[PDB]
Amino acid sequence: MAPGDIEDMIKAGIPGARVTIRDLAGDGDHYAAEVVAEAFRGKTRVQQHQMVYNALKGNMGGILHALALQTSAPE
Ligand SMILES: [Cu+2]
Ligand SMILES: [Li+]
Repeated sequence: MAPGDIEDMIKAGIPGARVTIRDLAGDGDHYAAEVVAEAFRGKTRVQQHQMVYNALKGNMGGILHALALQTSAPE
């Protein structure tokens, strides 16, 4: 996945989301993502994270450990 592809996939799959991606260790391998989306309001963190995994569509190997997640509804 090229730089920016994680963010692109999240925003395509969760329309309206605000996404902040940081590359842990600058390593091109493990990342952290913050995703803020109205569709998350009232959902649990487990339910919100499920929506993010869905948006990546299996394109990121090892996503369970390789994409550390923070999610919320807009403030
Ligand atoms: Cu790994
Ligand atoms: Li990284």
